[PDB]
Amino acid sequence: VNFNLKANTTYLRLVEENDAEFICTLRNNDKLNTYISKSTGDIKSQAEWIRNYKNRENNGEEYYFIIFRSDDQSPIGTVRLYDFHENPKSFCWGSWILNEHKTKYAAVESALLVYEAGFSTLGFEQSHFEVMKGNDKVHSFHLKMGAQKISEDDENIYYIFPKSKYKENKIQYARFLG
Repeated sequence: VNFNLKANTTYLRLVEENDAEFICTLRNNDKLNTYISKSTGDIKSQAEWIRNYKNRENNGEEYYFIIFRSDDQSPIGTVRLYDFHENPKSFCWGSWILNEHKTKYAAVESALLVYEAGFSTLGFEQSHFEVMKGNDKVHSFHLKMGAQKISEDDENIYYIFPKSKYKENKIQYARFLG
């Protein structure tokens, strides 16, 4: 599978092993608040995770992307499609992080590109994903996009995002798709 994911001001490309340091820094910096704790890994462990992930990519079971600014090609984040199922053909997405260098609309654009990769490039029929309870900036973003809250448990809210809303959003968000 080759992807050609480009939106108005951002684009994606599959993660490579040499992205380990950018990712490790991105994931460290994202956690970086008053409550920072034990470093959850390092550049080599990230590289190791990526090389293992490549087995999954080559089997068609997972796709992990770097998000870039189109204007100067700098890396600004990550996003991942994983946990694929059948009946229905569904994918999850997550590992979604954007740094301080992001474009203004990098969040909406990268989400729209996720859906393009999922529904168009890979032929899925729905998207399943979870969001931590209390993280309300993220919940309303998804709702505003058309994701349906489907269930919840203690820690998360579970959403589904149907093909039908992907097709609608291609029209409604055409300016963001460039």
